[PDB]
Amino acid sequence: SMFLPPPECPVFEPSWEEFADPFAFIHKIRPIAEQTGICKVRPPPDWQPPFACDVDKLHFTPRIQRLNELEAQTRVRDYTLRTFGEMADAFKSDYFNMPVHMVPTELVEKEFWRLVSTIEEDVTVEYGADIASKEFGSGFPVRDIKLSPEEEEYLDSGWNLNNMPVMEQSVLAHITADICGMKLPWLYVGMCFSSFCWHIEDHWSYSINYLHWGEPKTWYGVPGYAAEQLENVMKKLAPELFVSQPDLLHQLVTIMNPNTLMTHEVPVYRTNQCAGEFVITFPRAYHSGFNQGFNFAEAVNFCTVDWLPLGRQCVEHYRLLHRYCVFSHDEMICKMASKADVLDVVVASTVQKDMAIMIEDEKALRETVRKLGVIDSERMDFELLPDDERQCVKCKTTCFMSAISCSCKPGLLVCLHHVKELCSCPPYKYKLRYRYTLDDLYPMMNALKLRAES
Ligand SMILES: O=C(O)CCC(=O)C(=O)O
Ligand SMILES: [Cl-]
Ligand SMILES: [Mn+2]
Ligand SMILES: [Mn+2]
Ligand SMILES: [Zn+2]
Ligand SMILES: [Zn+2]
Repeated sequence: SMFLPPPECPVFEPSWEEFADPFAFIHKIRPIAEQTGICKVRPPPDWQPPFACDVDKLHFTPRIQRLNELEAQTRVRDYTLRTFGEMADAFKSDYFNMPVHMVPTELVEKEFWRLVSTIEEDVTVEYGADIASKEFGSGFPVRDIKLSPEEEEYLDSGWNLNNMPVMEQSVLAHITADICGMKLPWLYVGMCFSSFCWHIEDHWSYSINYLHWGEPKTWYGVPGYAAEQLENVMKKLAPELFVSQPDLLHQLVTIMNPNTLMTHEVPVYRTNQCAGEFVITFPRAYHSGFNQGFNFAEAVNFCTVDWLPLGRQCVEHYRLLHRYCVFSHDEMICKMASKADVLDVVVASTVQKDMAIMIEDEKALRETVRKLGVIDSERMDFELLPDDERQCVKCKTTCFMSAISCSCKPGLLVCLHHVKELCSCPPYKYKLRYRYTLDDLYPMMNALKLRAES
């Protein structure tokens, strides 16, 4: 009783051949891994990217964490890496009255779930989480500073997490819009019991996480197909987390015992990620976890061709929930269309198919608003507007293909789903603002078809 650990997620040990191309590998394991939501990847024994940094010159300000199950937390003192490490080690050491490596991982796990469910315990810990900036950079080698041959071997690795976003098979690469929180790696400096709440990635993207060094990171993961089951379980136990939020910076998340999910028949898997190992999370796979002790991880989001239809589904889901978008998915698609001649041919083929759905949906939406009595129209370069100047008044979606405006409310827009929500003026006063005519769009899709050689 007390805590029954979830079954282990899949662990892959790819050969050097398999390991050579990360996207090929990820596509290969997908049938297995997408059934468990997370998986662990052990690189070949000699793939050993060198880590080097000065523990005295790296500063950061950590977040304070209270450890209470089902208590709301928002998704997003000064330490050096050395002084944080000293604090971390002493904390774990004093907690168990043992040397830190003698503490069994199964005991830290059992104790984590005891302490978050116990009202009387008020343990607080600290956790570093921040973007790769000049003040705090990637743990992988980056070009600049004269680099050693060893570092140069790893500069262009696909598994070097600085590269993987721009690998011409990450559709996020071609996005020119500002999506910094989603394109640059994040760094995580952990201590014993520091934790990450249950969540899925923005736009239901993949994530991939590398533990550079230190004590393990414990994970729990749920497959994408069970995302709404989990949400329903959580909505019942903690409805406060499901209230509408004023922006992206107000997402509410929480710690929740995997055994609670398992009791409600939600499939849950676990793993201990050790130093030198990767964890990969799949689209819409809920995950949470905690650190076993002082450690240092680096993670980044990415999007494959397999993801494109899910990305479209996600934005639709965001619309129904009135949730803010990080970028416009249609804008991403058209940007790639506009670059069809330089796209990978399998990418071009997959983009072409998403675009065909986009165009057919847009056609139907425009016919519907025309029948509502919107007649006047004018082309508009949506991509030049800051995001906050092109969100639907009603559902907060980032507009790109089209929107409705009225001179009555200067600057406001609704998407074509919410024509009735703009104002009280009759529709003949409205304008359809559109990025492309349907006649502009079909040749763009054609360029993709030619590139894909279809
Ligand atoms: O390691 C953490 O604290 C966050 C991990 C995570 O959510 C990811 O890498 O997708
Ligand atoms: Cl507690
Ligand atoms: Mn994550
Ligand atoms: Mn509605
Ligand atoms: Zn809308
Ligand atoms: Zn009006």
